[PDB]
Amino acid sequence: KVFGRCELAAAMKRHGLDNYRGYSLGNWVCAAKFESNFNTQATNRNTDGSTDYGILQINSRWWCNDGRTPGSRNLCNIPCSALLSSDITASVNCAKKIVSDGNGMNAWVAWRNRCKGTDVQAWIRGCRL
Repeated sequence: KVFGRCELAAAMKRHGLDNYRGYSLGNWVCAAKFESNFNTQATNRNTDGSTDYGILQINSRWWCNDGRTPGSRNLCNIPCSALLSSDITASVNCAKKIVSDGNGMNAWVAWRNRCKGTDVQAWIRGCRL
């Protein structure tokens, strides 16, 4: 599924992301936009043997198990295929874990390079909450 901006904002809000660990909703929407272009099926296969999965491009070395990645930690305790669903629940739950495991949103390269320092509120502006 390819989400709309406001639709994804609403879904993320329903799942508790607004102000999760001090990160406003627009940060999360921005991260998804630049990680996956809102596409729940996005995959990026890396040359290091890992793969980035889903709307938030969560990597298979630390976070989910795909059975093919060296050094797998599976800290979200899920198969990576769960991150490719049309429902965002698994991706949100794992994203929460990523920040709970001592990272901030700097874990997402696209957030650090394309969202940090910007008017992230723009990503939710005009939307029904």
